[PDB]
Amino acid sequence: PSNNRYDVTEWPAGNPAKDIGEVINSIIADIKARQGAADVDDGGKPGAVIYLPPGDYHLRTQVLIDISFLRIEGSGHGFTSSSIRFNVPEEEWPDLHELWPGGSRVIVDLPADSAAGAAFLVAREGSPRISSVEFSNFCIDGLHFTADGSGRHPENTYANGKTGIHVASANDSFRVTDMGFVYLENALTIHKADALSIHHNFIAECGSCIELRGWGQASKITDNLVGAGPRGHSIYAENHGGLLVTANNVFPRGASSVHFKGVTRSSVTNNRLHAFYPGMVRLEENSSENLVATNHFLRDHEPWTPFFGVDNGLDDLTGLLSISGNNNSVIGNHFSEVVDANEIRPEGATPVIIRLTAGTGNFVSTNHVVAMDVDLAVTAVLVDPGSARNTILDSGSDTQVVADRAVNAIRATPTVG
Amino acid sequence: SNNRYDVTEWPAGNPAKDIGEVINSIIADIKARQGAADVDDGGKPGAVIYLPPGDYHLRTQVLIDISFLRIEGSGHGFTSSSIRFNVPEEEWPDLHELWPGGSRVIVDLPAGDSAAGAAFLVAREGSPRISSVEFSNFCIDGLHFTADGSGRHPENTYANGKTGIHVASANDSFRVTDMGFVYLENALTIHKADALSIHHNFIAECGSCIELRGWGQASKITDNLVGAGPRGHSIYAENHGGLLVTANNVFPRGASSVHFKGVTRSSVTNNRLHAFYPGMVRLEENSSENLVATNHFLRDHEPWTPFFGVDNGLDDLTGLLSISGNNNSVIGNHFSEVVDANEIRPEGATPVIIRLTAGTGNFVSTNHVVAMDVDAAADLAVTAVLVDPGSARNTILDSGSDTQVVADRAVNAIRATPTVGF
Amino acid sequence: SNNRYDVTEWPAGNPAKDIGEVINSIIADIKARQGAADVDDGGKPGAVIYLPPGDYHLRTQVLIDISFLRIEGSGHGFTSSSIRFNVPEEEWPDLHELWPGGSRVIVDLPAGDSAAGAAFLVAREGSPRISSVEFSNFCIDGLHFTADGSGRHPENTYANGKTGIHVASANDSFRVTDMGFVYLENALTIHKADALSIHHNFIAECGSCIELRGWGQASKITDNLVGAGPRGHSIYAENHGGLLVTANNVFPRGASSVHFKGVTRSSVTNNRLHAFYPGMVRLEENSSENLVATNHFLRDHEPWTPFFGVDNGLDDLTGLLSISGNNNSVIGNHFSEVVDANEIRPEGATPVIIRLTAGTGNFVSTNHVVAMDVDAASSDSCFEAQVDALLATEAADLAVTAVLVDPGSARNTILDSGSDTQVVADRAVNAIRATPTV
Ligand SMILES: OC[C@H]1O[C@@](CO)(OC[C@@]2(O[C@H]3O[C@H](CO)[C@@H](O)[C@H](O)[C@H]3O)O[C@H](CO)[C@@H](O)[C@@H]2O)[C@@H](O)[C@@H]1O
Ligand SMILES: OC[C@H]1O[C@@](CO)(OC[C@@]2(O[C@H]3O[C@H](CO)[C@@H](O)[C@H](O)[C@H]3O)O[C@H](CO)[C@@H](O)[C@@H]2O)[C@@H](O)[C@@H]1O
Repeated sequence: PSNNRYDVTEWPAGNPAKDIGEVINSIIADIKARQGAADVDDGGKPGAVIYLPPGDYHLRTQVLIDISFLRIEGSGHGFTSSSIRFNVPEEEWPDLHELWPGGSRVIVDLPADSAAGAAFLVAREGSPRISSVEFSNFCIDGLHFTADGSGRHPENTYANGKTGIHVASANDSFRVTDMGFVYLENALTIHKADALSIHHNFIAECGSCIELRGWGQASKITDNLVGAGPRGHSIYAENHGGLLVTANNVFPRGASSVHFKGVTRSSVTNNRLHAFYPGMVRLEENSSENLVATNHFLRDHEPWTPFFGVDNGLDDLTGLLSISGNNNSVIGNHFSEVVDANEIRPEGATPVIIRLTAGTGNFVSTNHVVAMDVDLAVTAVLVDPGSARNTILDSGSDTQVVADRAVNAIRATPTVG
Repeated sequence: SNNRYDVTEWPAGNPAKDIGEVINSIIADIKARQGAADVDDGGKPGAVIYLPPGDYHLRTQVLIDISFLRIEGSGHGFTSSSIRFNVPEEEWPDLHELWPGGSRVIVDLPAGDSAAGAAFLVAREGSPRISSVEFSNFCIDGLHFTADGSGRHPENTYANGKTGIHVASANDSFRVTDMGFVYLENALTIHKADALSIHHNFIAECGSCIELRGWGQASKITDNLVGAGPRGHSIYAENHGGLLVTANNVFPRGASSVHFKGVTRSSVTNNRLHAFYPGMVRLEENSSENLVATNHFLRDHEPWTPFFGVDNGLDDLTGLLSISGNNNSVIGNHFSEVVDANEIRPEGATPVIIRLTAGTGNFVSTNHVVAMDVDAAADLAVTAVLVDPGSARNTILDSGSDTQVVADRAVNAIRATPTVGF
Repeated sequence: SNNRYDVTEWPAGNPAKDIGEVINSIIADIKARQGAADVDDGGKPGAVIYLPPGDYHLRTQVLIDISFLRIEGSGHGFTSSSIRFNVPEEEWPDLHELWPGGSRVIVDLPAGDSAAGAAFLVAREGSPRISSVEFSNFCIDGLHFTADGSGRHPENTYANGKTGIHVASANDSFRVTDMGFVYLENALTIHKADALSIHHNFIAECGSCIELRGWGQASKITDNLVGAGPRGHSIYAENHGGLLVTANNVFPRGASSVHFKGVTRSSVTNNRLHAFYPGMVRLEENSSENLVATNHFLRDHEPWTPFFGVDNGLDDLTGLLSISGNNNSVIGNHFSEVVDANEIRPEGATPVIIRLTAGTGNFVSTNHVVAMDVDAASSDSCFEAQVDALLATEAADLAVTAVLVDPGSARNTILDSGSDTQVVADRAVNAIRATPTV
């Protein structure tokens, strides 16, 4: 209509229960037909808002977003643990108060070019960059995980070829806020982001949660609750500059909590990070001039039977924080390492907390390491020979810092005696 | 029908007189329509209930026992009823307004059995955990405080037996966002919470503001404006693991700013904390392996006459930060201690900033203490860190001079902040 | 009636042509209906005014003088008008779009006091303080910048005398959330603010972005994306106590990222700050007992041709962080100083990172300074130039002064924030520990 406000349950001839994808695409075509002129009375393409009331909507056609200033909004993030439910014996399901996620719920009924499996694809090349698209307070549900030859129960594989939101083109000032994502192989994949905000979402039981790909700048990932799968990323970024990752509560069971490849001049600060495996925070492939500060790291063991034996393939020598790059700053972090001598790998090894594998000029200061066998000896800081000219202060006793003293500046944490 | 309701458009009841009845009636309708749990891969998606801006009396407790219910308004609606109730009554007619507003739920319940005085009770037993209930951008107002047997003027007691939102049952993925709470004995009490987010609320002039009880995991309390009363909690958690408390601006006048009982592996980081009393951040009953980092602490004196002599009963030896527990990390905090030296209790005591009362392996590093003597500004001698004999094997670095760090050097690792000069 | 209004469903006027008249008409309706302050424990609950997505010209200033008014939209609607106005004009017809969108308020007011040029003016005297006004998820667009005799092209001056939101009176519990501001000389100016939250906004290509004026207490500026102009402020506060500034991503090209005058007992913590000039964080005029912690600072050279020679007037001896006041705490920050040695001013100077110009008892600990001699050249293409320079870590070392303590400042403590040669300070009167070196 003329005021650019649409409701998927009030779309003529549309059935969002059967195919909300088709309904939303039809609405987008309606907006474009009405907003053809870019420069009439200092305006002309203001965009629109599409509302999803709470409900169960099947999406059978991918939505293509190629207009700036489109807002898609609902009235509920709608999360429930499909992982827990699919591991309750089927005979006990009738007594459960509910089974499925809810809220403003988009069920992704697409086949498994991973962009083709995305419920929402945002794509538009040329100039200017597509700008200020907003996704807010709805639920995207991939419904089931499926057999992938890995031997585990189908619903525990984290594999289905489905993506919640995939942004393929260079973008500016995008927002993803208050969402729920559940049971998607990839929740949110955003290429070439500038000044993006991913804020206050619930992104859990997805193979990978947040991936920022290609390159980007001046973006932020804040105040999210995030839990991924053992082959996937919780928070991943590549070739980003000026990224701020803060105030997230990241829980298991991603391969990692935060994974950077070629990320520079960024900050991973004040997050609560919980993993069941090593390699929680990975700065790789010349990830340089980053601040990693005041994070709470907990690494312990998977308590839940269905995922006992499942891990990310990495041993305890990896480090909880691993750095390959120059001139980083690792300051004021807390590391709690809770492992059984029996489950340490390789057998007889001493776990590593912070590992510098390559690069120069890294400043590691004022980090507290707490290790328990449920104390347990750990290496607080391991500087490999291929990393040098680092500065390591008050981040472990002399024994806990493994490093060439001739080419690294080391001040051991004073000991009790 | 499309699961969206407006409390002013529901044909049963009157939200001005009893919005409780209206919302309960709406919830009954949702349940009547959403009876089947597995139809076409769904069946119980929940609903949204909208409160337009307005004054709504609640006389019946709302019982929320369904997942995916959102209750939303269009205004947090805060104004200081504390200030207004202390303005002389003859001046009230000249004030532009008296009461809070926005999408306002007036809690007209009798006092509690704490949960019986709750405007919103979230309770459901069995399985699975009730999940993804959302409260957004409305106002809950307990209207008046009343006599508590002692003592001061009724409107300054912080007592009425009323709760804004009480969550009794184990819950997952709940959200409380953009709310206003005012004049409630308890604003928000959530038991047995997993992956909860309490985000960007205004929770003030309530006896206690945020209480996380029983136990919980992986939750967060972020970006809130919080002010409590002198016998209550600003932020309280018990038996939580993996709690993140960050970016809050906590102002007076709670008994404390953050109080943990048996909280482990959690983070109280990057908050601004202002109190009028000692005992601002309390880690108690084996609160262990927590990070307390880069907070700004200010302790000064109550300036406002109606509360001038009212306090939390704790003396200046208590500490602004008190820790009873193991293996915590206290890093990069600023402490401003602003007191009248003549009013320090006990008489002749040197005030304490960080106190370790019990536990081992606490790491305290790179904290700045600034202390001043001001009448209710000269530099004031303080004990930056006090380690009691019952706490040992701690590491204290660059958090005070040798005189400022009171601790047994034989069983703790102490590095005094370097002195000026050569 | 139910206190909910939609600007496109109002009987009088035309929000396309003058939304200000429409909104003022709505406010008069609210007041007419809400005249009594104490009827059944209520009576003035306020209202909500909704702006669907659309282009709305504002020709009459909106005056908000009631508590509990919410003005909300359905899109922050930002696009870079700066990029567009530096694309050759003959190419504009071929661009997918030109203007900002979302729920868009176009400020068509003449230049102001500056309050007269505000699209929204919040003002009320008497008691109590106006309270709990909310602005949410709409766009305020000042359309054009104009010539001001500064040499620059008119659209690059950052001058138009327009303000998005101006709050003139003492206020309590205000919120500004999810907004988009673009092409305004001043985005958001709030006087005398108590318990204010400015949260999750996009405030960019404005001369100044956030200014907290007069005085204030217990406020917070959190989770914003902010970019100002070379004569203006990104985040500014004066005579505030207990301000929390955190989780902001501040990018160029403000004169500064954070500027305090007489601000005390406040926290500037966990922000990402990127500037093209010195003087990124300024604590001035007895700014005391503040925590400046775990921020990521980047200072480098403007790479975009339209602004390549434009700057904030300050030289490299200024400092990235400058402090005039007592008893502050500077802990755990990262500083990247990424400049061309030939472009340092004055010629042959050693750049200063942290400068203590006056005051006593400042505690500076555990700060990492990384300094590189790089030549970022420039390019006509904005986002290309911007991303390439952020990712370019290929360089030789650059000598810097990590901490400079002027003679006017003393009794400070400087720990692990630089080697001895990097800390220029009187050792007799300050406590200095050099970062260990090899
Ligand atoms: O490990 C987190 C990972 O597992 C999922 C289910 O696949 O959540 C499980 C869950 O329970 C674990 O945590 C609680 C600790 O409170 C413990 O009692 C239980 O034994 C664990 O399995 O994890 C969260 C808390 O992190 C709980 O709410 C949930 O029941 C999945 O959602 C998540 O990605
Ligand atoms: O002290 C906080 C506590 O008191 C209440 C009223 O019960 O608010 C009072 C208030 O005023 C104090 O701070 C102002 C501004 O610095 C000062 O001028 C006044 O003398 C003080 O009493 O506190 C907030 C700021 O913390 C002000 O907005 C407010 O007027 C209550 O709301 C709060 O929980």
